[PDB]
Parts: sequence; structure tokens; C-alpha cells
Amino acid sequence: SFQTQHDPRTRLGATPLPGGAGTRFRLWTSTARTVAVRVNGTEHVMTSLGGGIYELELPVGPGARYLFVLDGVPTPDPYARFLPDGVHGEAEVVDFGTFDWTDADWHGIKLADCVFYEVHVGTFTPEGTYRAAAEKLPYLKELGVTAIQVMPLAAFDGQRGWGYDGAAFYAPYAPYGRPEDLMALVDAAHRLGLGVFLDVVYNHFGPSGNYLSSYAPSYFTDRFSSAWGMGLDYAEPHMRRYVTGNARMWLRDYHFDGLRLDATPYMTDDSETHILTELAQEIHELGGTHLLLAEDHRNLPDLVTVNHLDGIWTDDFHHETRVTLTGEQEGYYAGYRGGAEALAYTIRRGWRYEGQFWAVKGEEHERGHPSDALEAPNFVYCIQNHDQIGNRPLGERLHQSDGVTLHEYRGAAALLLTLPMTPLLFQGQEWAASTPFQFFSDHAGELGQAVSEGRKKEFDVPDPQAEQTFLNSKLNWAEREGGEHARTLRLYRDLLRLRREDPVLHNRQRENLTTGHDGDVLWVRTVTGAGERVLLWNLGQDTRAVAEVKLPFTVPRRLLLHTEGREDLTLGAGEAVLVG
Ligand SMILES: OC[C@H]1O[C@H](O[C@H]2O[C@H](CO)[C@@H](O)[C@H](O)[C@H]2O)[C@H](O)[C@@H](O)[C@@H]1O
Ligand SMILES: OC[C@H]1O[C@H](O[C@H]2O[C@H](CO)[C@@H](O)[C@H](O)[C@H]2O)[C@H](O)[C@@H](O)[C@@H]1O
Ligand SMILES: OC[C@H]1O[C@@H](O)[C@H](O)[C@@H](O)[C@@H]1O
Ligand SMILES: [Mg+2]
Repeated sequence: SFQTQHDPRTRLGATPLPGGAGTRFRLWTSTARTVAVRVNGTEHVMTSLGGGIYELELPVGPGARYLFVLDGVPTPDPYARFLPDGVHGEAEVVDFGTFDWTDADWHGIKLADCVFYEVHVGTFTPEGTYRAAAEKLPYLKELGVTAIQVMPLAAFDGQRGWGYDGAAFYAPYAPYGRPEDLMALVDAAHRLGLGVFLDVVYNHFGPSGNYLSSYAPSYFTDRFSSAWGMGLDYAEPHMRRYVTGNARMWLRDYHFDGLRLDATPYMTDDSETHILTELAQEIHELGGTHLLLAEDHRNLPDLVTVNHLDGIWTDDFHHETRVTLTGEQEGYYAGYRGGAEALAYTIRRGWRYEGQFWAVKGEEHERGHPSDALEAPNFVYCIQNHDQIGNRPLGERLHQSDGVTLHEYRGAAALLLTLPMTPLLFQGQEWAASTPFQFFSDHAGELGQAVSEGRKKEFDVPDPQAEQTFLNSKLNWAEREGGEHARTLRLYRDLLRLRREDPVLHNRQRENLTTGHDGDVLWVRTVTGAGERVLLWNLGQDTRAVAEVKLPFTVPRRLLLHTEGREDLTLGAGEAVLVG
């Protein structure tokens, strides 16, 4: 008996009317004295309904261009469904009913069946568009991933960016393609049996192109701040509905299978029903199988068990893994020792910090909560993602950091892709891509100069505002065809096939997973009614024979996959083997 707060009749923005009658325009403003809509260059005064709600119906159809006029000031629509001329321009009226979907036989994907592949549309292909990305779907299907995780698509200012400066949350970023190009990408993924997830940013708006305060300052609060401006006030129902209505658009109207909520610790809300719970209620009301994931660092199971989200991006595994391979200790890496015994513990517990003191300077507190309630799929693990590559001064990938060998990189892949936790790969990871993933942006004027200055001061560091920084992050597909890139790719294909086919690796219960170590050798054991598997990873500098690893059980005898393709059960430095 939860009832959605959304009715298409009363939807804010521009919505096509039935019977070819045109478009209904609606907005909420708490402060404007005169309110008009300017459509195809002609102004029309809107009707005041009370509660700051204004409405007008006109016989203009999909394709019409408009903005609102508040006290005589032309102002973009925050509810724009498309912004062909960017975030300071006129919106286009969009009709979600026109696209010819062919994915009636697709029914979503369960979290336990996800292997995520994180795509940044602008760099994933030379063209940097949805249409070019769609052409790589057969490659991704054959690779063996099952869910694409797309970085944010809400329109932001400039001609490239990661997506976290999105300002018009309902408008797909025009350089990537039109709305129908996005729909075509999702339809094609579904036809190949791939899920598609979207990164959405409900903790802040980007610095340029967010006109919500022009309509009502009370969308935001001065009680707390974001990176870019005033905090999003989830005590204000119109602010709540701005993001729940957005989540429903992406899932229902663009057929996304799930959302990854960026930076959930910073969605501050003291309401009786937290906004994260209401988001889950609103998306479930759609009557589908859509998922919600939280990017959350607090090691807080309540995100799943109270807010009814599906899982959590949990970085302790990533960090413990990177420290193991590099020894680095700057910033949050100081929270981890790394090593076989440390990795065995972190995996055992799902995350490391369950309430113990986090001693990282500038951040000291008792971090986290007991992970007992969470099951393996609820933890999303990775060894690379946009942040853990791009937030490094030179944006280098794990195999490109000093002191990491390709053998260690390949071992890490075997550990990630045989665990029952839900794994994510970053684009190009699978072939040990040669290109970095650097932070890039393209803001105008003083804001752009400020970004360049901020990056220099924070940490030669590539200028985020330079075209070269964007181009240097483009994937080079041809390189995957040769050398160590091809060798790494063969291993990723083999691991993803094993994950799919092996009846014991199908395990998704932490009850069936144990871990331990002997010196620098990590072991991870799965036992179910289908049999036993053990992953052994030699994190030492020497060679270790499997026969000589001290284990509290009898090691399985059959060699299922060796990361360097060896015939015998021996582990060179950094190498791993799966036995059964
Ligand atoms: O303060 C947040 C919540 O903390 C507790 O819940 C966590 O810790 C419990 C054991 O201490 C676990 O059983 C639970 O799964 C964790 O989320 C507290 O029990 C909750 O009521 C609080 O909301
Ligand atoms: O060599 C001095 C450092 O030794 C330890 O760090 C190494 O060993 C860890 C496993 O115990 C690895 O995870 C790490 O990558 C290695 O650098 C020690 O933890 C450090 O404090 C010492 O500086
Ligand atoms: O992964 C742990 C880290 O999560 C980060 O994203 C937080 O911003 C940081 O303060 C913390 O150290
Ligand atoms: Mg020993």
C-alpha cells in the first residue's frame, strides 16, 4: 500500500498530452511573481494553480524547444528531458512513447548474476557516443560480463567530463547522443542478454547549469553543503521527488535494470522515512526487477536491511588488494596492511572495518559495523574502478603502478572473479589497457581555470581542462589483439567462463566460503554439495609448490586454471591457481 507520489498528470517539466493535443508544461516556484513559458521563441503566460504550481497546455509536440521565464528572466527547465544546446539552452520536448523497444523478452538481472563492466561513454570508443558503444556489445557478451555499469549521463557543462558535474538530471548529455540513441543502446544490450545500470548522483548538482534555486531556493539548504553548492534538502518534498522521479525515468522510460547511487553517505536526511528508503519504495512501485546499489564507505549493513537497497560498493577489498601489491600508504591506503593474512580476513568479514578505529590522519573515528547480516552478492568488489584509477595524480591503472607485475595483476583477476561477491571490472581492465583514466573536465571561464588550479594544488599532473587529458584516456581497442594485452584478455575470458560454468563457483553463500593463509600464500576455499574449489594466490616474491602449502584441509588435486597457464601445481611469484 505504498503509493507513488508521482502522477504523469502532474509531472513537472514538459509532458506530451494524449490524443495529439500537444504538451503540458508545469513548474513549481516559491518566489517568482510572473511566470511564462517560451516555446519556439514565443512567450505564453502560465496559469497559477496554488502552492507555487504553474501550468499551461499548448498544441506543440515532441521536438518543440522551450524554457521558462521567471520575473522576465529566461531560465532552463531543471526537469528538461533533453538539452541539445547544453545546460544553458532551451530544452526539447521528448515523448517516451515513440521508441520501438524490442526487449519484451528481457526481465532484468539478479545481483547474484551480475559481473559489472564500468563504461565511460566519452572514452569507451573513439566517437565517445552511445551508438559507438553499442557496437562493442557483442565483444562484452563474448567476454563474459553480464551488466554494463554506465557512468553518469545527466547533462553537464562542456564537451567532456566524467559525469559527476551533472546538473540537469533528467536530460541525457547531448554529446553522447540523443534520447533515442540511449534507448537503442539499452535495447541492443537487452537483446544480447546484458543488463545496463546507471550511475546517478543524488548528493549534489554540478557547478554549472543547475537552475533549481531560480525556481525555489528551498530545494537546497544552508544547514550542510556539497562540493559545489548548498546541500540538497531532503526535508523538502519537491527535492525528494526531483530525485525519485528521476530514478523512475531512468528505469521505466530508458529501461535501465538498476541504479548505482553515488556517494550515499552525503545524501543527508533526517526525515522519518529516509530518502534512500523512499527511493527503494518508488522504484519498486514500478513493478519490475530493478536493483539499487549504494556507493557507500561507512560499512553500514542498514543500507540493505533497513533502506532495502540491493548491495553496496565496498572498497575495503580493493584497498587491501592494492596495498598488498604496491605497499602504498598515502591517504586512505594507510588504513590497510595488505598481504595474504590481511586479504583472507577482509574477505572472511566482507569488509574489514566493523567498528574498529580508523586511524587515517584527518579522518579518525570508529569506522563501520558488523557485516554478519549481509550475504556475498550484497558486497560489490573490484580491483579497479573510475575513482581508484582517476583519483591518482597520473590516472594510472593497477598494472601500471610502480612495483606491480602483470603476473600479480593476473592473480588479482583470478581472486576477484572466483569470489562469490559481486565483481566489477573497469573498461579495458581485461586486456591490461595501456591508457590511463585521468580526471578530465571542460568548464567555462573562471570555473574552468579554478578546476585546473585545484588539481595542481591537490597533488607533471595532467591538466583536467586540457583536451589531451581526455584523449589520453581513450581506450585503444586494437592493442588488445596482441602481446600481453591478448594474454590478459584470454585469462579474463577463461575466468569469466569458469565463473559462469563451474557448479561450485556458482556458490553465493558466505557460509560456504572460507579463507586463510600460509606465509604469503592466500587460500580461498568454497565447499558446496557440488564439490570443492580452492583458489591459491602466491603474494610472495619466491616460487611456492602447491604441495608444500600448509592447509587445514586436504588440497583438491585437479588443476582447473593457472593464471600463467602452467601445467604443474607450482606458483611463481604473484601467480594463482584454481584447483578442484
Ligand atoms: O547506527 C547504525 C545501525 O547500527 C546497528 O546496526 C548495525 O550493527 C548491528 C550489530 O551492532 C548489526 O546487527 C546490523 O546488521 C548493522 O547494520 C544497529 O543495530 C542499528 O539499529 C543502527 O541503525
Ligand atoms: O618493507 C617494509 C614494510 O613491510 C610491511 O609492508 C610490506 O608487507 C605487507 C604485508 O605484511 C604488504 O602488504 C606491503 O605491500 C609491503 O610493503 C609493513 O606492513 C610496512 O609497514 C613496512 O614499511
Ligand atoms: O574508502 C574509504 C574512503 O572512502 C572515501 O571515498 C571517503 O571519501 C574517504 O574519506 C575514505 O577514506
Ligand atoms: Mg609457512
